[PDB]
Amino acid sequence: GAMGPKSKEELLREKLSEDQKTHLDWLKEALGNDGEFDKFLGYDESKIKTALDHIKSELDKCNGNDADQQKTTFKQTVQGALSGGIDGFGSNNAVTTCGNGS
Repeated sequence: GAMGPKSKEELLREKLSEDQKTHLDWLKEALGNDGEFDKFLGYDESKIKTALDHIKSELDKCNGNDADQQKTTFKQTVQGALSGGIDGFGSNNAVTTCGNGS
């Protein structure tokens, strides 16, 4: 966790939707490290909001018995999705196999 005053996560928080605020915390939990989540906060808002909204979409695609688990596993997927950038982040690398399970 970060120490001090409100950080980028808090300053971007205001401009984001209540949805996106929730997924910020979710993403942070995923990444674990503040330094990694900071990297996400330093992206274009036009990319950040879409990234968060996409995460929301996949997470919304998982509501059932093992949803809790897949929501947790998705954290690991997103980490390795934003690892090379937020530019190519979408249904081409980050997806929930919850409603698309094969």
